[PDB]
Amino acid sequence: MPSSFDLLGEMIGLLQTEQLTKRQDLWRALINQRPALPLSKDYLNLEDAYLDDWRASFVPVSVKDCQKTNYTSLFLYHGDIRYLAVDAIVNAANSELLGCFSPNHGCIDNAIHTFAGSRLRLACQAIMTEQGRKEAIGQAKLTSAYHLPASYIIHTVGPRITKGHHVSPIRADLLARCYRSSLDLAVKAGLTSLAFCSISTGEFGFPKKEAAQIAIKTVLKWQAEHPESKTLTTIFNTFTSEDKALYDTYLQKE
Ligand SMILES: Nc1ncnc2c1ncn2[C@@H]1O[C@H](COP(=O)(O)OP(=O)(O)OC[C@H]2O[C@H](O)[C@H](O)[C@@H]2O)[C@@H](O)[C@H]1O
Ligand SMILES: [Zn+2]
Repeated sequence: MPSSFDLLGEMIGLLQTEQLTKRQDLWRALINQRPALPLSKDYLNLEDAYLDDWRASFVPVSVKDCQKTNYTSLFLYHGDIRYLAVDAIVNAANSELLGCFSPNHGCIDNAIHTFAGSRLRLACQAIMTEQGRKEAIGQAKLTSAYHLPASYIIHTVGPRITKGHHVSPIRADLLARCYRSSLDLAVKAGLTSLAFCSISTGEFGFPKKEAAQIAIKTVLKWQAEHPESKTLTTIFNTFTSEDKALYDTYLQKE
């Protein structure tokens, strides 16, 4: 029943006593760094109220609002993945699948985990314990998207590129795997819209130009090979001005 500002304050108090000036940032740091242990019901209710208020504060971007391109059913969205109302968003995860523990990190995993909320980290832990092993590169796992406007998250782990190294055919195809696996899973889940982030191009150091070429080529080859899934709209979600320019050059050349 507290206000959103007051909710942040109470959540911060619970997390601080259990064991950067904007309150949202302090809260985020604390929840980010928290090992994936069970969570008080009291905390979860505050966080749920907070994320519901967050949701009430914007109108999600719809698939219709995205930019069309030269290629049928491939669309472009330049913005934060947290505001996109699609069937599934693809998270560029790590192999433990537990999200990002680095406070207020600028990666998509952190943004997705923080605003989906804490039930996502707990769900991922249960999934990964059940599995009994870390995730391999280029696979796909489906979870709910919790408080996000998307319905589902598809978690995939892309390849790292050692700094200075170029993209070999193998490493190219490891990135391609993420796209193929995510598309295959979306179809099997009966979804009709999927948003990809620029997997591997942040923390994992995959060069943006090659990554965009791979992403586009892989989705187009998949569409040609999988006629059954022409019902699927794919959105490429760019977040950096460099990615915006690359995707524009490859999908919207006149
Ligand atoms: N809110 C956002 N919406 C859309 N795209 C975003 C957003 N935030 C970042 N991006 C873009 O998302 C893209 C991917 O950058 P990264 O998220 O580093 O993913 P990786 O696969 O390279 O690294 C994964 C590791 O880093 C994490 O800590 C994980 O836990 C793993 O340990 C870039 O284009 C970003 O600009
Ligand atoms: Zn991170």
